[PDB]
Amino acid sequence: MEKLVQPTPLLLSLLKSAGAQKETFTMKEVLYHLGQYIMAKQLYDEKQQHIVHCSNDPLGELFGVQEFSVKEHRRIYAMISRNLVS
Ligand SMILES: COc1ccc(C2=N[C@@H](c3ccc(Cl)cc3)[C@@H](c3ccc(Cl)cc3)N2C(=O)N2CCNC(=O)C2)c(OC(C)C)c1
Repeated sequence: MEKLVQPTPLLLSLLKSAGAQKETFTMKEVLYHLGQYIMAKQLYDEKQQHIVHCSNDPLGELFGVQEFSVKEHRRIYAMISRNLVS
Protein backbone atom coordinates (compact mmCIF):
# COMPACT_ATOMS: atom_id res chain seq x y z
CA MET A 1 0.00 0.00 0.00
CA GLU A 2 0.97 3.66 -0.32
CA LYS A 3 0.60 6.42 2.27
CA LEU A 4 -1.94 9.09 1.42
CA VAL A 5 -0.55 12.51 2.23
CA GLN A 6 -2.26 15.86 2.69
CA PRO A 7 -0.77 18.92 0.94
CA THR A 8 -0.97 22.22 2.81
CA PRO A 9 -2.93 25.10 1.24
CA LEU A 10 -0.43 26.57 -1.25
CA LEU A 11 0.85 23.23 -2.60
CA LEU A 12 -2.72 21.95 -2.82
CA SER A 13 -3.73 25.03 -4.82
CA LEU A 14 -1.00 24.42 -7.40
CA LEU A 15 -1.97 20.76 -7.69
CA LYS A 16 -5.62 21.63 -8.28
CA SER A 17 -4.74 24.28 -10.86
CA ALA A 18 -2.97 21.43 -12.67
CA GLY A 19 -6.16 19.37 -12.62
CA ALA A 20 -6.04 17.56 -9.28
CA GLN A 21 -9.48 16.96 -7.75
CA LYS A 22 -8.99 15.62 -4.21
CA GLU A 23 -7.31 16.51 -0.91
CA THR A 24 -5.08 13.49 -0.25
CA PHE A 25 -2.60 11.88 -2.64
CA THR A 26 0.17 9.31 -2.78
CA MET A 27 3.59 10.89 -3.18
CA LYS A 28 3.57 9.60 -6.77
CA GLU A 29 0.34 11.51 -7.40
CA VAL A 30 1.67 14.69 -5.78
CA LEU A 31 4.78 14.58 -7.96
CA TYR A 32 2.80 13.84 -11.12
CA HIS A 33 0.45 16.80 -10.70
CA LEU A 34 3.33 19.06 -9.70
CA GLY A 35 5.11 18.07 -12.90
CA GLN A 36 1.95 18.85 -14.83
CA TYR A 37 1.78 22.27 -13.17
CA ILE A 38 5.37 22.99 -14.20
CA MET A 39 4.64 21.99 -17.80
CA ALA A 40 1.46 24.08 -17.87
CA LYS A 41 3.22 27.17 -16.49
CA GLN A 42 6.22 26.60 -18.78
CA LEU A 43 8.58 26.92 -15.82
CA TYR A 44 11.15 24.56 -17.29
CA ASP A 45 14.29 25.94 -18.89
CA GLU A 46 14.10 26.14 -22.68
CA LYS A 47 17.68 24.94 -23.23
CA GLN A 48 18.20 22.54 -20.32
CA GLN A 49 14.70 21.20 -19.84
CA HIS A 50 15.35 19.32 -16.59
CA ILE A 51 15.88 22.71 -14.91
CA VAL A 52 12.84 24.39 -13.32
CA HIS A 53 12.63 28.17 -12.85
CA CYS A 54 10.57 29.26 -9.84
CA SER A 55 11.72 32.87 -9.42
CA ASN A 56 8.73 34.28 -11.33
CA ASP A 57 6.07 31.87 -9.99
CA PRO A 58 4.34 31.10 -6.65
CA LEU A 59 6.05 27.70 -6.75
CA GLY A 60 9.11 29.72 -5.78
CA GLU A 61 7.56 30.75 -2.46
CA LEU A 62 6.16 27.28 -1.82
CA PHE A 63 9.44 25.40 -2.17
CA GLY A 64 11.62 28.26 -0.99
CA VAL A 65 14.05 28.13 -3.89
CA GLN A 66 14.79 29.85 -7.19
CA GLU A 67 15.81 26.89 -9.35
CA PHE A 68 15.88 23.13 -9.07
CA SER A 69 16.53 20.23 -11.45
CA VAL A 70 14.04 17.36 -11.78
CA LYS A 71 17.13 15.19 -11.24
CA GLU A 72 17.27 16.28 -7.59
CA HIS A 73 14.69 13.82 -6.27
CA ARG A 74 15.73 13.98 -2.61
CA ARG A 75 15.55 17.77 -2.68
CA ILE A 76 12.13 17.69 -4.33
CA TYR A 77 10.83 15.15 -1.83
CA ALA A 78 12.11 17.34 1.00
CA MET A 79 10.40 20.42 -0.42
CA ILE A 80 7.12 18.49 -0.63
CA SER A 81 7.37 17.08 2.90
CA ARG A 82 7.68 20.64 4.23
CA ASN A 83 4.28 21.22 2.65
CA LEU A 84 2.23 18.34 4.03
CA VAL A 85 -0.08 18.51 7.04
CA SER A 86 1.86 16.86 9.87
C1 LIG B 1 13.75 16.01 -19.68
O1 LIG B 1 12.76 16.87 -19.13
C2 LIG B 1 12.08 16.37 -18.08
C3 LIG B 1 12.35 15.05 -17.66
C4 LIG B 1 11.67 14.54 -16.57
C5 LIG B 1 10.71 15.31 -15.88
C6 LIG B 1 9.98 14.74 -14.74
N1 LIG B 1 10.46 13.89 -13.86
C7 LIG B 1 9.41 13.52 -12.90
C8 LIG B 1 9.91 13.43 -11.48
C9 LIG B 1 10.79 14.39 -10.96
C10 LIG B 1 11.21 14.32 -9.64
C11 LIG B 1 10.73 13.26 -8.83
CL1 LIG B 1 11.14 13.21 -7.21
C12 LIG B 1 9.89 12.26 -9.37
C13 LIG B 1 9.49 12.35 -10.68
C14 LIG B 1 8.27 14.55 -13.13
C15 LIG B 1 8.29 15.68 -12.12
C16 LIG B 1 7.66 15.53 -10.87
C17 LIG B 1 7.72 16.54 -9.92
C18 LIG B 1 8.44 17.73 -10.23
CL2 LIG B 1 8.59 18.93 -9.07
C19 LIG B 1 9.03 17.91 -11.50
C20 LIG B 1 8.96 16.88 -12.43
N2 LIG B 1 8.65 15.07 -14.45
C21 LIG B 1 7.64 15.49 -15.34
O2 LIG B 1 6.60 16.00 -14.90
N3 LIG B 1 7.80 15.22 -16.67
C22 LIG B 1 8.45 13.96 -17.12
C23 LIG B 1 7.94 13.53 -18.51
N4 LIG B 1 6.49 13.78 -18.63
C24 LIG B 1 5.97 14.94 -18.22
O3 LIG B 1 4.76 15.16 -18.31
C25 LIG B 1 6.95 15.91 -17.64
C26 LIG B 1 10.49 16.65 -16.32
O4 LIG B 1 9.65 17.43 -15.62
C27 LIG B 1 9.38 18.73 -16.16
C28 LIG B 1 7.99 19.19 -15.72
C29 LIG B 1 10.43 19.75 -15.72
C30 LIG B 1 11.15 17.18 -17.43
